[PDB]
Amino acid sequence: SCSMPLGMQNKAISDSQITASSHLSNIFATWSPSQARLHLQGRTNAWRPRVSSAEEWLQVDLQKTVKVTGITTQGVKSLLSSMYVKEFLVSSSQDGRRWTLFLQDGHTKVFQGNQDSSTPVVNALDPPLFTRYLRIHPTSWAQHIALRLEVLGCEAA
Repeated sequence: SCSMPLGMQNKAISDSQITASSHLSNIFATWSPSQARLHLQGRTNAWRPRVSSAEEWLQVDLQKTVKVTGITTQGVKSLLSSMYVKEFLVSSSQDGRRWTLFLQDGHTKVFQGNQDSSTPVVNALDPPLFTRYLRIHPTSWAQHIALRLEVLGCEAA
């Protein structure tokens, strides 16, 4: 049903394929883009931008055209409790330079994301994307932006 994980949880998507607008890093911690993997545990187990604004994004380069049918999101809990993205936008690209915002009924689609730190939330993409690159744009969050992600889809051919 073209809904299988594309490699965030299982590392078929390598660390170098995951980038972001910024990430939170200092002399203690590193919430790197490549930590944005569904169900990841261990230290600093999510992507966090350096500051939480509505201009941040997490990018995945799938390295080939894929039929992308869904996106799964999760937050994270740290010492300062629960952080999660409540709402987000999606954009996509074939070349990584020109980006197309995902729409519903001709208007920007706001996806409803998480309401806690650990439960995964699956969002279908209808119409599906035939694309190489994806960006997640947080627009509402609890405490701070933090994300663990899976991308769902299949090889079109």
